[PDB]
Amino acid sequence: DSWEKPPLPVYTQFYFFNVTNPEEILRGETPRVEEVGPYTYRELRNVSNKAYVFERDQSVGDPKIDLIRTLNIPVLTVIEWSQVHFLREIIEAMLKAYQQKLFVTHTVDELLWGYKDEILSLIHVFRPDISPYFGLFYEKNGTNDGDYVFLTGEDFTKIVEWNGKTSHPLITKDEVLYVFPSDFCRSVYITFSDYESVQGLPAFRYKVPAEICLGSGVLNVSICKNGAPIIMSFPHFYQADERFVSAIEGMHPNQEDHETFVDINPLTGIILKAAKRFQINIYVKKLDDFVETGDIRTMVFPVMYLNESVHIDKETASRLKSMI
Amino acid sequence: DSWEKPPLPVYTQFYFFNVTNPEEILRGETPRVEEVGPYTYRELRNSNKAYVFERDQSVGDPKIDLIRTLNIPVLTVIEWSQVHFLREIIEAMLKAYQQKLFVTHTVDELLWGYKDEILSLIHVFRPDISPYFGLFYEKNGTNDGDYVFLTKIVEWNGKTSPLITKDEVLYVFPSDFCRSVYITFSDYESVQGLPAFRYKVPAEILGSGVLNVSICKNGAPIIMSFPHFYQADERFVSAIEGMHPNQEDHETFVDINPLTGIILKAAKRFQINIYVKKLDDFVETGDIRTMVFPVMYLNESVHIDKETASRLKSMI
Ligand SMILES: *[C@@H]1O[C@H](CO)[C@@H](O[C@@H]2O[C@H](CO)[C@@H](O[C@@H]3O[C@H](CO[C@H]4O[C@H](CO[C@H]5O[C@H](CO)[C@@H](O)[C@H](O)[C@@H]5O[C@@H]5O[C@H](COP(=O)(O)O)[C@@H](O)[C@H](O)[C@@H]5O)[C@@H](O)[C@H](O)[C@@H]4O)[C@@H](O)[C@H](O[C@H]4O[C@H](CO)[C@@H](O)[C@H](O)[C@@H]4O)[C@@H]3O)[C@H](O)[C@H]2NC(C)=O)[C@H](O)[C@H]1NC(C)=O
Ligand SMILES: *[C@@H]1O[C@H](CO)[C@@H](O[C@@H]2O[C@H](CO)[C@@H](O[C@@H]3O[C@H](CO[C@H]4O[C@H](CO)[C@@H](O)[C@H](O)[C@@H]4O)[C@@H](O)[C@H](O[C@H]4O[C@H](CO)[C@@H](O)[C@H](O)[C@@H]4O)[C@@H]3O)[C@H](O)[C@H]2NC(C)=O)[C@H](O)[C@H]1NC(C)=O
Ligand SMILES: *[C@@H]1O[C@H](CO)[C@@H](O[C@@H]2O[C@H](CO)[C@@H](O[C@@H]3O[C@H](CO[C@H]4O[C@H](CO)[C@@H](O)[C@H](O)[C@@H]4O)[C@@H](O)[C@H](O[C@H]4O[C@H](CO)[C@@H](O)[C@H](O)[C@@H]4O)[C@@H]3O)[C@H](O)[C@H]2NC(C)=O)[C@H](O)[C@H]1NC(C)=O
Ligand SMILES: *[C@@H]1O[C@H](CO)[C@@H](O[C@@H]2O[C@H](CO)[C@@H](O[C@@H]3O[C@H](CO[C@H]4O[C@H](CO)[C@@H](O)[C@H](O)[C@@H]4O)[C@@H](O)[C@H](O[C@H]4O[C@H](CO)[C@@H](O)[C@H](O)[C@@H]4O)[C@@H]3O)[C@H](O)[C@H]2NC(C)=O)[C@H](O)[C@H]1NC(C)=O
Ligand SMILES: CCCCCCCC/C=C\CCCCCCCC(=O)OC[C@H](COP(=O)(O)OCC[N+](C)(C)C)OC(=O)CCCCCCC/C=C\CCCCCCCC
Ligand SMILES: CCCCCCCC/C=C\CCCCCCCC(=O)OC[C@H](COP(=O)(O)OCC[N+](C)(C)C)OC(=O)CCCCCCC/C=C\CCCCCCCC
Ligand SMILES: *[C@@H]1O[C@H](CO)[C@@H](O[C@@H]2O[C@H](CO)[C@@H](O[C@@H]3O[C@H](CO)[C@@H](O)[C@H](O[C@H]4O[C@H](CO)[C@@H](O)[C@H](O)[C@@H]4O)[C@@H]3O)[C@H](O)[C@H]2NC(C)=O)[C@H](O)[C@H]1NC(C)=O
Ligand SMILES: *[C@@H]1O[C@H](CO)[C@@H](O[C@@H]2O[C@H](CO)[C@@H](O[C@@H]3O[C@H](CO)[C@@H](O)[C@H](O[C@H]4O[C@H](CO)[C@@H](O)[C@H](O)[C@@H]4O)[C@@H]3O)[C@H](O)[C@H]2NC(C)=O)[C@H](O)[C@H]1NC(C)=O
Ligand SMILES: *[C@@H]1O[C@H](CO)[C@@H](O[C@@H]2O[C@H](CO)[C@@H](O)[C@H](O)[C@H]2NC(C)=O)[C@H](O)[C@H]1NC(C)=O
Ligand SMILES: *[C@@H]1O[C@H](CO)[C@@H](O[C@@H]2O[C@H](CO)[C@@H](O)[C@H](O)[C@H]2NC(C)=O)[C@H](O)[C@H]1NC(C)=O
Ligand SMILES: CC(C)CCC[C@@H](C)[C@H]1CC[C@H]2[C@@H]3CC=C4C[C@@H](O)CC[C@]4(C)[C@H]3CC[C@]12C
Ligand SMILES: CC(C)CCC[C@@H](C)[C@H]1CC[C@H]2[C@@H]3CC=C4C[C@@H](O)CC[C@]4(C)[C@H]3CC[C@]12C
Repeated sequence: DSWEKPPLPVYTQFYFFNVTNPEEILRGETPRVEEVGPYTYRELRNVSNKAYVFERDQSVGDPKIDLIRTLNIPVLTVIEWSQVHFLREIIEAMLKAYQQKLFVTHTVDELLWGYKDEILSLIHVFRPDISPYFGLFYEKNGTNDGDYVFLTGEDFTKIVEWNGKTSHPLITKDEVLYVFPSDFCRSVYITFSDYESVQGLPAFRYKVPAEICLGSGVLNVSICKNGAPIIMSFPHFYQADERFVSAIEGMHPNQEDHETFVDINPLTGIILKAAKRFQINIYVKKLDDFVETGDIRTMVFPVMYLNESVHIDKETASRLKSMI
Repeated sequence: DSWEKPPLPVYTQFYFFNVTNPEEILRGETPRVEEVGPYTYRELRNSNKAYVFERDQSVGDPKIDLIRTLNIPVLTVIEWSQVHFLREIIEAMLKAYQQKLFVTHTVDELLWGYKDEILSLIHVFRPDISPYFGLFYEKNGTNDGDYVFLTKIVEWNGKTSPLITKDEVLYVFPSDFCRSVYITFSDYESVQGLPAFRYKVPAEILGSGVLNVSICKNGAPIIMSFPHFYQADERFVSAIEGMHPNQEDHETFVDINPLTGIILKAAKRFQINIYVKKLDDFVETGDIRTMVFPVMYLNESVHIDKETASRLKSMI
């Protein structure tokens, strides 16, 4: 019966890359992908937990019907496990007993929130700690998720958002912002881009700088993701080596749609407007046994990208300025 | 009100290596250890194990007796820092809260659990990470137990009431199913009158005779060995003063009745070690030598009694 509406409306939109030529990929050709999206989810805040409410009117189609053909992330994870000698004996045996495919078709809702994987369910009979369920956002609905932004510079360390924060120092263009995810695995630092105004209020625009085998502009986030072969990128390999783009037909990056930014009011430390824009990729290579990978090229294969956005409205901006 | 006595009495005895020269180790000298034990625990069952302490069959009280050995939680988190898992947080709190590489705790604290300062801190950020550490933490009362295969099954956590030949090999799984070990026929034995086959871990299984198990242990730097580096490279022994291996006390064996497949008598004898090396980013380590440092070894033993043996022979 709980879950309230946040002070500023936050929305996460998912965009999936549908694999149009799977048999052609296995025979060594360049992948051809087709971007399907958005699948708009409105955030809700009740500690502080968030819930995702689907908005069909603001989405491309129904995620409970719409199918996406992409890579089988569970088998590549359990293969990676096999290699580092974690459950090799079992994993090998069931991958031999139950032939799995590299390319798999599922509903958007199945990829996003969860599906029961054949091989994982088998592993679970032995290891009850290993979930049979897989999803890019599995069990993330209703949990105390939320990034952490910190201020730096010289000595100065101001916290702007600890899971979530709204309504002192001289914040300057010289200060850097350190951002951690819910899980604190790795950090990303965003530096001052320029001075902006947001619904009249002054703001400093922060952007991920150019300063951040394999190739530039991608982040191997494998340790944070239970050994799953996951690479991080900006949507469409924006700000990443040209090689990454040319590798996958369907990628067309541009700054206006694929950049990450966050406009913060200095005085208050309030985020007035922002866009969390990142892409999940899978590092795919040709492999000796179990799959069925064929003569696949070694590449950073895109699965899906998202946009987590917020924008202060005309009213709440003039109500915030009224509280001064 | 539950927990019954197993059909054959099983006992786990713990033996700890007490570090006599910690400051000397940090300055680069050879470690000097002193073996403290046994701490005898009688196993209880009702598929789930339960360890009951036997003071009368032990060296001292584990709730009083202290052991000075390595801070496994700091060594683990340092290893996480390196593989770039929570580098930023781990580094920051190791800087804010100066930790020692050598730490003193009660036997019961090392065995069943203690709250670690750094893990408690990490738990504030990562609720999925336990603040509690113990070599056997949360293992009391759980459905633990090995699996022994021939393709007939002798075990499956535990088994009693299979025609084995000297040619057959036995495959063993540890329940966590991480890795396997195979035991081959050593010789012919008699156990309480019953014929048996003595099965031993062969010579066929960093340096030889040690097993790296970091993946099975949440990235914690853990090496497995036989007690006192028995059947392992001499270099391993010479590295640590205090190690004196011998077959009679440190070998692992298992006497199986050829007809029924029943284990009549056996010794599960293994040692937990930590791979410790000197690191420049962690002042904690000093100028420590790169070595496979022993923490503790155990003996999980079973032996059929005069009565149950003559009751088993009666069923023939
Ligand atoms: C028991 O078993 C365990 C577990 O099974 C064994 O664990 C091993 O523990 C070590 C701990 O030090 C760990 O190594 C560390 O991790 C990285 C791997 O280093 C090795 O591999 C390097 C090859 O990768 C590089 O290759 C190209 C250059 O030739 C190029 O593509 C890259 O530079 C690439 O480096 C990468 O860097 C990224 C970080 O960037 P992003 O995430 O994209 O932002 C890493 O994520 C990625 O993993 C990769 O390494 C090779 O060059 C190197 O020489 C090693 O052979 C290194 O980053 C670490 O580097 C550090 O090495 C020194 C010593 O540790 C440090 O003092 C120094 O500061 C430096 O930073 C480091 O080597 C193993 O990965 C880990 N293995 C597993 C399976 O987890 C353990 O060894 C066993 N113990 C015993 C007792 O035997
Ligand atoms: C992402 O890319 C993937 C891969 O191309 C797309 O997935 C395909 O999506 C279509 C629907 O758009 C799926 O097609 C459906 O197949 C069903 C199963 O086939 C049966 O029927 C044939 C005979 O016709 C038998 O030979 C076969 O064995 C099965 O018994 C059909 O039931 C569906 O039929 C209906 O089609 C349309 C609606 O799509 C109706 O108008 C018709 O009247 C008819 O009732 C349908 O053809 C197909 O299965 C998917 N492929 C895979 C690999 O699963 C994604 O849709 C695409 N997503 C986006 C949004 O681009
Ligand atoms: C969350 O993040 C995503 C960013 O990835 C946003 O979605 C994008 O939204 C922008 C607008 O907010 C869209 O941009 C506009 O696209 C129009 C059509 O583009 C399609 O068609 C062209 C061919 O005609 C293709 O080349 C292209 O690939 C698209 O498929 C354009 O007509 C628009 O042009 C107008 O604006 C520009 C501004 O730079 C002017 O210069 C022009 O003159 C013109 O007036 C514009 O480019 C974008 O297409 C959306 N992408 C996706 C994938 O959905 C979300 O909106 C963002 N934020 C929120 C809150 O939702
Ligand atoms: C679980 O596993 C451990 C093995 O680590 C067992 O504990 C050992 O038990 C054996 C006996 O079962 C002990 O061996 C005996 O030790 C006596 C004293 O040894 C100490 O002192 C000598 C010097 O006097 C040192 O060299 C040595 O390192 C010890 O510190 C000896 O007097 C015994 O000798 C007798 O038996 C041998 C058998 O080979 C005969 O040849 C001799 O003639 C003589 O009669 C014997 O060696 C051993 O010390 C114990 N070790 C520890 C660390 O406790 C558990 O018993 C085992 N099983 C069960 C079910 O618990
Ligand atoms: C060799 C070592 C092996 C170790 C094995 C140990 C046991 C493993 C058990 C199960 C896993 C099996 C399947 C493998 C899963 C692979 C990981 C995965 O799935 O990778 C996909 C996504 C990608 O991440 P991303 O791009 O979204 O994030 C970006 C975040 N950055 C910044 C860190 C990059 O990972 C996600 O999203 C995560 C989705 C799952 C989240 C679960 C936790 C939910 C939150 C709180 C706890 C409560 C849950 C329990 C139930 C409570 C109610 C009863
Ligand atoms: C880079 C990747 C990082 C991933 C991080 C993921 C989250 C990690 C979370 C917490 C761990 C933090 C502390 C680090 C612990 C290091 C591991 C450890 O501690 O290493 C010590 C001992 C050594 O093992 P060993 O020599 O004895 O075995 C020999 C077995 N071989 C044959 C496989 C070699 O490890 C043991 O013993 C294990 C002791 C703990 C056992 C807990 C499970 C108990 C059983 C069943 C589940 C029920 C528990 C929950 C409560 C239920 C009631 C409410
Ligand atoms: C992204 O980061 C991940 C994790 O940080 C990183 O993972 C590395 O993957 C390889 C997978 O093969 C691991 O290397 C193996 O380690 C085991 C255990 O020690 C060995 O048995 C393996 O040996 C075989 O395979 C080798 C393949 O090169 C052969 O050379 C060898 O002869 C054997 O046949 C192998 O050495 C490696 O340990 C992990 N690292 C970690 C930290 O887990 C991955 O490389 C990064 N991905 C990208 C896209 O850069
Ligand atoms: C393993 O090695 C460690 C490290 O050497 C060793 O720990 C030490 O144990 C002694 C006790 O044996 C501890 O000393 C005690 O310290 C407290 C606190 O100050 C005092 O109250 C005690 O005083 C009594 O000391 C004698 C008895 O020990 C009495 O005769 C006397 O009258 C005093 O009342 C006592 O000094 C010491 O704290 C630890 N060291 C560390 C680092 O904690 C451990 O006991 C060894 N274990 C075995 C079984 O070998
Ligand atoms: C995420 O969790 C929220 C909260 O549980 C879900 O939203 C509610 O779901 C119930 C299901 O009975 C329905 O009444 C409504 O659809 C939602 N209620 C409100 C008040 O919004 C949400 O659907 C979950 N998201 C996903 C993807 O499963
Ligand atoms: C392991 O668990 C068992 C079972 O809970 C413990 O043994 C019992 O503990 C209760 C505690 O109130 C006492 O009645 C007795 O000491 C035990 N009862 C029986 C019937 O044996 C055991 O102590 C635990 N071991 C450790 C090391 O904590
Ligand atoms: C892995 C790399 C390439 C991605 C970089 C992380 C970027 C996209 C993150 C780090 C911190 C993030 C911000 C942190 C806080 C919030 C408040 C929330 O209510 C909406 C999203 C918003 C406004 C985020 C927008 C995007 C942001 C700036
Ligand atoms: C890590 C390596 C070096 C250790 C090798 C594993 C050895 C020690 C294992 C494999 C199978 C095991 C046996 C399997 C079954 C039982 C029955 C149980 O009621 C007591 C322990 C006992 C009798 C085990 C003793 C030790 C044993 C022989």
